Amino acid sequence: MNVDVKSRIMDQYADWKGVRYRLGGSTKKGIDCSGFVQRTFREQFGLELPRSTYEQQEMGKSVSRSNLRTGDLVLFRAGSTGRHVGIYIGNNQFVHASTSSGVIISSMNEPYWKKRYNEARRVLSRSLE
Repeated sequence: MNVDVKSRIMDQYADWKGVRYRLGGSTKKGIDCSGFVQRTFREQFGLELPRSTYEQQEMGKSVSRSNLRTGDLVLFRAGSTGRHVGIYIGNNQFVHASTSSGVIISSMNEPYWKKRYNEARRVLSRSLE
């Protein structure tokens, strides 16, 4: 019955399943990558996330394939926004807002995202008091 990270991420996603991609104007009529990750953490985990990816990436320190965290923020090389971000849920799969299809769960095994994956950054503090 523990407050599981992936559980809460999917729990939040259950509300935004099918929403289209819109930069900045975060709502059920459209939401972007930074908008979606913002929403997820702000109302589920209660984390203070900003509005743009360039700000998001500086909220957490970077890691490699070995140090990936559940709920980690993975940055992708996307010319449309410069920096795209997705919520790493496990192995290579992550939930985010895709430009066309909308908010979905993609995989780093897919050639497009495999070359897109630049680095990962944990905005969640693993240590607690």
